Order: sequence, then structure tokens, then C-alpha cells
Amino acid sequence: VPMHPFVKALQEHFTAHQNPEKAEPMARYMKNHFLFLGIQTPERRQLLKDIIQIHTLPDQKDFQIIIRELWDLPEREFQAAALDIMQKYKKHINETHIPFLEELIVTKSWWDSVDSIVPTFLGDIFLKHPELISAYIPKWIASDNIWLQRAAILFQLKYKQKMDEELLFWIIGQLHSSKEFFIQKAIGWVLREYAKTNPDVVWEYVQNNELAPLSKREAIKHIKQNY
DNA sequence: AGCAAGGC
DNA sequence: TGCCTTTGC
Ligand SMILES: COC(=O)c1cc2c3c(cc(O)c2[nH]1)N(C(=O)c1cc2cc(OC)c(OC)c(OC)c2[nH]1)C[C@H]3Cn1cnc(N)c2ncnc1-2
Ligand SMILES: [Ca+2]
Ligand SMILES: [Ca+2]
Repeated sequence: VPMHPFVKALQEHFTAHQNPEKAEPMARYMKNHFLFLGIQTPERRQLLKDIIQIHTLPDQKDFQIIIRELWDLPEREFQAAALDIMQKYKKHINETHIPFLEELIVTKSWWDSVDSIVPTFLGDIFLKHPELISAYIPKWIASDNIWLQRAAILFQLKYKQKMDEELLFWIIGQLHSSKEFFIQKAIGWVLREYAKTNPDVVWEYVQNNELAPLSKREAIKHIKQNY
């Protein structure tokens, strides 16, 4: 049972605003991996802000505590709220928090949580500490956990001109033989997105290195008509 | 605004 | 495959 007051207050308030009619289709959207209260993002963020306006944002010493308790609650809105809350502590998040973010990636894993954790929080950390990438990314690739593997792919998603091109292409080469839907998809996504910044090197990579057909199609879908 | 980004 | 709903922007 949760025990930090902020989290109790958020559980009560969210629970009071649940909508069973919305809950079933939302849960089916995540392949019924999670229970849902039935609260979509606009309302969900309104309710979180209510609790902050009342209690004020907890002291930074408790932010791991609070995220952990939210992660253990059964309804998916609490993990999504936990990530909205982590956004409000970005300034105090640093390399000592990488193992905590790993734990979050590998617990209650699905595309909605991992796609929020990785490009923003891990992306930011490794931009400040790129000498730590080698302690984590190779481990994640070798782990055979698809969510850590998608993390290795997507932590650079938002980098644009900051992208470490040879690192990106090494990561993809290590994972291109994956059968996994969420790995193939992530490879096609990061290539398509980086092609908005550096289209010529994405074209050259795709034309000379093996990829799942899904990944290759998605990567070139906006630039193929220039070639 | 409006368009770009899982489900089926 | 490409359109849907929702969220990100
Ligand atoms: C049933 O409803 C839920 O329960 C629920 C839906 C849902 C969604 C989430 C997250 C959730 O938690 C959701 N929950 N979305 C994102 O995380 C996200 C958007 C985004 C945009 C970007 O461009 C502007 C971008 O890059 C810059 C991103 O990367 C950071 C993006 N990420 C989008 C949407 C799910 N969806 C819908 N229709 C499509 N056609 C989609 N194609 C892909 N995904 C789609
Ligand atoms: Ca392997
Ligand atoms: Ca899609």
C-alpha cells in the first residue's frame, strides 16, 4: 500500500475521477497489460496539478520514493503521472540516477513508459555525460531485454545536430537482426527522425547496411523521393 | 491550428 | 496498408 502522503492524495484524487466507460478501451489499447482508471492525458495532468497546488511539489529528497510508489500501483495512469512528476525534477536528475531509470524501463515495461523515459531523461543525461555511455549501452544491447535495447536505440532520438552518427549506426547494427516488433520499429523511427537533420547519411546507411524491411521502409519514407 | 508520431 | 484516436508540437 502506498504511504507517502503526496501519493495517497494523488491516488484518492485520480480514483475519484475514474471513468469505467473509457477504462476498457484504454486498457485494450495497451494490449490489456495494465489496469486503467480511464483518465486521458488532459484531465490527468489537470488532476496532478491540483495535488501540487495543494501540497506543493515534494522536496527533491523524496522524488525517487514517490515515483517508486506510483510505479507499483496497478493502474497505468499512475505510471504516466509518475513521469509527469519526473519532468518537474529534471534539474536534480543526473548520472547517479541512471540505475533508477533502468529499473523503471524494465518494470511494467511498454512503449508508453519507455518512450517517455528514454529520449528525454536518458537523452539529457548522456548529453552531459557522454563518457558514461559505454558503461550502459553495450550492457543494454547484450541484455536481451527489448526495452533496454529500445532505450539504447532511442536515447539519441531528439538530438538532431547533436547525434553521434557512428554510435547510432553501431547500435543499430548490433540490433538489426532482432525479430522483435518494438526493436524493428524503433530502428525505423530513429533513422526517419535523424533523416530530418542529416538525410544523406541516413540514405547511405540504409542503402549499404542490412535492416529488417519494416525498419528500412520507415527510415526513408520522407526522403526516398529525392533520390 | 494543424499535422506527425501506437491500434487494427 | 493506410486510416483511426490520441498525444506531442
Ligand atoms: C488510447 O490512448 C492512449 O492510451 C495513448 C495514446 C498515446 C500516444 C502517445 C503516448 C501515450 O502515452 C499515449 N497513450 N504518443 C507519443 O508518445 C508520442 C507522440 C509523438 C509525436 C512526435 O512528433 C511530434 C514525437 O517526436 C517529436 C514523439 O516522440 C517523442 C512522440 N511520441 C502518441 C499517442 C499514440 N499514437 C496515436 N496515433 C498515432 N497515429 C500514433 N503513431 C505513433 N504513436 C501514435
Ligand atoms: Ca542478444
Ligand atoms: Ca505506426
